[PDB]
Amino acid sequence: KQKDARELQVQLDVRNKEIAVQKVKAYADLEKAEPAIIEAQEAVSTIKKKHLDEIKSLPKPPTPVKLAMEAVCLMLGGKKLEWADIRKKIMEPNFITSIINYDTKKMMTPKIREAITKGYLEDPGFDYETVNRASKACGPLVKWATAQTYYSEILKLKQDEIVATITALEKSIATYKEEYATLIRETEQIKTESSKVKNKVDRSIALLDNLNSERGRWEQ
Repeated sequence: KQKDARELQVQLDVRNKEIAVQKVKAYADLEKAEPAIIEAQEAVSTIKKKHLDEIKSLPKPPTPVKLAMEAVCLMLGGKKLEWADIRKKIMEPNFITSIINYDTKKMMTPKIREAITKGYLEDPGFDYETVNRASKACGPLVKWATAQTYYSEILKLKQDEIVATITALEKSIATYKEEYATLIRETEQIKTESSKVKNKVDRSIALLDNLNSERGRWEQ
């Protein structure tokens, strides 16, 4: 149960590593199907550097750009918002790619979700047409953001029994080797005395045998 059965955690584990590659995978396929995201993620790719560059150098961008840029880098885990800061992240050696690869499951429901929508999505100056005019770059982003936040909003009791079987058999075996001390220690005091009784038998053989000898002489 510890070498043949206990090994099941390697057989019943074929799920934690196999079926796991099915969890994230399954949501990935149906993620690139509901137009919404695709429709935008395709416009996020076709973005000239002529646009993303000028914005990077901009010192004080117009609100319609500030919001668009703040919302995107914010969803990437960047709780930051200060322009001076989010500016650098605009041309990081992974940012432009960190968009289309946005895991639609990292859309933190508590804040990230209810924030991007109540903090940008529904803003008088955060509309598709409005932003696009300020820059054809940060423009498609609101089309991607309104695709992520808007979309995502529409998406263990058997193995633990192995800890009850593996443990009951590991603990049980833990008392069987401790019981050996009950037989070896028991025999410990046995071998010491079983030996002494032998000392007498041997030593007595002399006194008794030697007497049959001496008695033979005295009698004669």
